[PDB]
Amino acid sequence: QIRQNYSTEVEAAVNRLVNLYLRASYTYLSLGFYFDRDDVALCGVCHFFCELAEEKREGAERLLKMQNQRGGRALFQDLQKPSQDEWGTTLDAMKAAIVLEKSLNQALLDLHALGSAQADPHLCDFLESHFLDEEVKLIKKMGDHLTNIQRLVGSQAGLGEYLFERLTLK
Amino acid sequence: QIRQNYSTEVEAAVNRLVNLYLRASYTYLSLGFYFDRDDVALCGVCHFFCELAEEKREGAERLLKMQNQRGGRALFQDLQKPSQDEWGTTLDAMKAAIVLEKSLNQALLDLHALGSAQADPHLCDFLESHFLDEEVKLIKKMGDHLTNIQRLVGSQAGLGEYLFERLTLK
Amino acid sequence: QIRQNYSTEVEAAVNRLVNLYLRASYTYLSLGFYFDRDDVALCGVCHFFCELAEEKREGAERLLKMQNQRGGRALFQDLQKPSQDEWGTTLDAMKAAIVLEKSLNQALLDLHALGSAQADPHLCDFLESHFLDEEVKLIKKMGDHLTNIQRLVGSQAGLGEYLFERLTLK
Amino acid sequence: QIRQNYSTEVEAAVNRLVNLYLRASYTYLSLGFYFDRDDVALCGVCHFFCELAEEKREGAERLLKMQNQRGGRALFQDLQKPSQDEWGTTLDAMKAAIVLEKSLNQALLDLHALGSAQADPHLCDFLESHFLDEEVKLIKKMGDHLTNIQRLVGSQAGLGEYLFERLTLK
Amino acid sequence: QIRQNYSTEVEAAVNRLVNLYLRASYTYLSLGFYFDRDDVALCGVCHFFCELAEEKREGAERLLKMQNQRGGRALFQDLQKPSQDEWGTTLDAMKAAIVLEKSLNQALLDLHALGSAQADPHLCDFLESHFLDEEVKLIKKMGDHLTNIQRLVGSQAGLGEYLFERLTLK
Ligand SMILES: [Au+]
Ligand SMILES: [Au+]
Ligand SMILES: [Au+]
Ligand SMILES: [Au+]
Ligand SMILES: [Au+]
Ligand SMILES: [Au+]
Ligand SMILES: [Au+]
Ligand SMILES: [Au+]
Ligand SMILES: [Au+]
Ligand SMILES: [Au+]
Ligand SMILES: [Au+]
Ligand SMILES: [Au+]
Ligand SMILES: [Au+]
Ligand SMILES: [Au+]
Ligand SMILES: [Au+]
Ligand SMILES: [Au+]
Ligand SMILES: [Au+]
Ligand SMILES: [Au+]
Ligand SMILES: [Au+]
Ligand SMILES: [Au+]
Ligand SMILES: [Au+]
Ligand SMILES: [Au+]
Ligand SMILES: [Au+]
Ligand SMILES: [Au+]
Ligand SMILES: [Au+]
Ligand SMILES: [Au+]
Ligand SMILES: [Au+]
Ligand SMILES: [Au+]
Ligand SMILES: [Au+]
Ligand SMILES: [Au+]
Ligand SMILES: [Au+]
Ligand SMILES: [Au+]
Ligand SMILES: [Au+]
Ligand SMILES: [Au+]
Ligand SMILES: [Au+]
Ligand SMILES: [Au+]
Ligand SMILES: [Au+]
Ligand SMILES: [Au+]
Ligand SMILES: [Au+]
Ligand SMILES: [Au+]
Repeated sequence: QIRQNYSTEVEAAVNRLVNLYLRASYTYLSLGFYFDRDDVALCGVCHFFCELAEEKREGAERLLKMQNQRGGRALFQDLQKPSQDEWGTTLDAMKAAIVLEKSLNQALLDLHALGSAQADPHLCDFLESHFLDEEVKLIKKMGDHLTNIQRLVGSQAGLGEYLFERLTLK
Repeated sequence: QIRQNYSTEVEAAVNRLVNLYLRASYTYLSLGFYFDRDDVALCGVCHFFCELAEEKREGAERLLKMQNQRGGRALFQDLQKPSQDEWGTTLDAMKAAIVLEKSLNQALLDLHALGSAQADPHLCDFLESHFLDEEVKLIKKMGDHLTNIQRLVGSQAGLGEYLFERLTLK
Repeated sequence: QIRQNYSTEVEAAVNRLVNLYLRASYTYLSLGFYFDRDDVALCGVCHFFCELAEEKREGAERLLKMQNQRGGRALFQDLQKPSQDEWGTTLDAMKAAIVLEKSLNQALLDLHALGSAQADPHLCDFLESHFLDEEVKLIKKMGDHLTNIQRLVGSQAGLGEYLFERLTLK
Repeated sequence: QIRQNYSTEVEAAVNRLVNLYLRASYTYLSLGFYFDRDDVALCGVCHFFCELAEEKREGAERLLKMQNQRGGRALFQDLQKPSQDEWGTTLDAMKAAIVLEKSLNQALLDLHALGSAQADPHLCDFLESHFLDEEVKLIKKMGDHLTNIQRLVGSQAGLGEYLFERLTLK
Repeated sequence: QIRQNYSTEVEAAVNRLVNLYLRASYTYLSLGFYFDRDDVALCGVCHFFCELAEEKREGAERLLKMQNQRGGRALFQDLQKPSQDEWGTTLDAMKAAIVLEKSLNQALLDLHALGSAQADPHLCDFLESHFLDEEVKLIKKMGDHLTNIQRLVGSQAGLGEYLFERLTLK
């Protein structure tokens, strides 16, 4: 047995977080393909969400690797379908993405609180190194996007949405 | 004689398809030069249609090479003049181009049905390799274009049409 | 509209196949992490299943890209959890993997039958190019594995299982 | 004086941990040379333990450097002789090594608890960066080894022990 | 003593100018970080003001080096906080920046008048070489910016402000 100072509570929460990251990966996959539709056709938005799907999957994989390193047991649940089938405008889509990220971020913070209450400094080290700072960085980028997109709507939302995709998401 | 398993029906239809591809090449030549007019002056649109003229010509040449490989006889008809002399807006032009492509694509599908009814798997192999997938890809690109162009019209179509040429057709 | 010669039946079946490939990806993710457990510890098996997870995901993505190219609409369902939580021996795991692959392969064949009944030669071209041959190749590799693993059990299954991982899965 | 926010309790515990790491280095030195005996002759095991002796020494040196950076005073005690003179089988030896590592790891965790009770975030930063994650990684590797070694014993332990040294420890 | 032909009046004025350049550096630091806010999010504006903060600091350092070369004594005062906490639009910000620069430029001219009234040609050489021409160049660039920004407001200031940041400040 390698397991040491690793509570069943953290073990479970790590499995839930894996599910959350995979689910987020799935939502980004759906977002990306929506923006590749011929009647939506915003290549740069598709690319942004494609790349985020990959980052969320990698996040899940790192959590799983850590679960195994600590002697926990990975348990997988169903991955729920994304919350929408069609995602509206780039604005709507980025708002949905920032909500998703804040929910992941909250999950990360809830796991840190569980970790320090269980006195598990390896878990706290792991989250800090690979998750907390990356999530903060991403949420700041999405907020920046949302601000630019919002500035671009009003009289001519079609024009704004094109320009954003062409000149920011490039 | 090399001819084997090659019906006179397919032979004829291959000649008609050559005519269609050459005609499409001609239409794209007209489209390209219209957008090079000093009073139209959309370089990127001209370039898009120039390149499509070349692809349609190459398509015809591949069909002809295949006609000869199978022991058929190439027969050439008049190439009808393009359906318009002036092509309106970039939007009008891309709509005309997508109609043209759907008609070529239908011709390709009608030739596949003729081919499997005649049990001619070499013909079916040929269309799949060089035509069906390329045409699908092209029609998806035109649909994407049309969606972006449409999004760019409304209050200021002049501005939209410039931006599309400068930032998508680059 | 780009949609041409693309039935709602094929559209639906393509969405189901995407689900199947993603589900298979998920199962391989579970398989890979099981073999990374400290009490299982077969690095080469983990690596084999990790790489298969990636190939199944790519398969799904190619199907989705094709759905969009044809003017269909991607619809995502829940991804069911893998069929086991623990996967037994390398033998048990490879048997489960070959069952999974035969089920994907059958789905591919059922989609080909639907495609020729609907006279959709672009779909048939797509499956042949990217799916049918790859799946056949993979199933042959798994059968080869299963044969070697089986040959290695009997008196000393522990020893056999180590050697296979070290000298075949390397 | 540079000393700031550095308790005498942490200072002492850091000195004890240095002793523990040096002692572990010494035990690995003994382990390595045992496996170099002509009547034991397992080169790859010797190499594994040689390299671990070096890592434990480096760990001690990093702790000492940190003791000085914080204005503590390094105090050295006797280094106790390793717990055995002969180490049995590769299995016995790896079990002893994992026990040693769990004891170091516990010492690291006890030092983290002392550090957060003393509100010494520099100490906590130091342990996380250079010790906690490395120790977790090492214990997972040893557990993996132990699992493979165990799988290889039974009918023919001699054969298993050779193969492990030749094909894993390479 | 190295001091030669260097009045106490110039010495004092050089110290005041150092203060002015540092203060300007500080204002540009504030400007840059305002435009990095998630609710402002104009990367190119931030970059423009960041680079100006650096140039003003370098200007101060060159003045200080010259103070020492002439045998004067550097005396530092408080650096007053920038004149605003929030800087409005890119237009407002560039207007504030041009006002700041005209005030620095006037200070440079007042120091030249003091220098020729004191018959201090080394001081006059120094200002000409490193300050007067650079400041003129910068003020011309800001005026050019202001003209482009102004041209871009009216019906759609959001759109104009985005485009300027994306296509001029790049
Ligand atoms: Au995408
Ligand atoms: Au994309
Ligand atoms: Au994608
Ligand atoms: Au924590
Ligand atoms: Au913690
Ligand atoms: Au974003
Ligand atoms: Au975004
Ligand atoms: Au971005
Ligand atoms: Au042209
Ligand atoms: Au052209
Ligand atoms: Au041309
Ligand atoms: Au056919
Ligand atoms: Au056929
Ligand atoms: Au097009
Ligand atoms: Au187009
Ligand atoms: Au294009
Ligand atoms: Au794996
Ligand atoms: Au692996
Ligand atoms: Au993996
Ligand atoms: Au088929
Ligand atoms: Au078919
Ligand atoms: Au296999
Ligand atoms: Au296998
Ligand atoms: Au293999
Ligand atoms: Au050794
Ligand atoms: Au050795
Ligand atoms: Au050694
Ligand atoms: Au700590
Ligand atoms: Au602490
Ligand atoms: Au080990
Ligand atoms: Au070992
Ligand atoms: Au090893
Ligand atoms: Au900045
Ligand atoms: Au910046
Ligand atoms: Au900055
Ligand atoms: Au002067
Ligand atoms: Au002068
Ligand atoms: Au400026
Ligand atoms: Au400016
Ligand atoms: Au500029």
